[PDB]
Amino acid sequence: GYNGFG
Amino acid sequence: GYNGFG
Amino acid sequence: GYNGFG
Amino acid sequence: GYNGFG
Amino acid sequence: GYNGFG
Amino acid sequence: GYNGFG
Amino acid sequence: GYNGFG
Amino acid sequence: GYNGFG
Amino acid sequence: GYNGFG
Amino acid sequence: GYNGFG
Repeated sequence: GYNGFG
Repeated sequence: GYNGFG
Repeated sequence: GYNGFG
Repeated sequence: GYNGFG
Repeated sequence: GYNGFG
Repeated sequence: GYNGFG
Repeated sequence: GYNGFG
Repeated sequence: GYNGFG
Repeated sequence: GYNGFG
Repeated sequence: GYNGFG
């Protein structure tokens, strides 16, 4: 998955 | 999935 | 500013 | 996965 | 500023 | 995986 | 500024 | 994996 | 500034 | 500045 921050 | 922040 | 990707 | 920060 | 990728 | 920081 | 990649 | 810091 | 890659 | 790679 992708998180811009976390 | 995708989260701009998290 | 903030961009989750850009 | 990808995290911009972590 | 902040970019998760760029 | 990838973390910009960790 | 901060870029997770660049 | 890859960590920009650790 | 900070870049996880560059 | 800081670059994880360059």
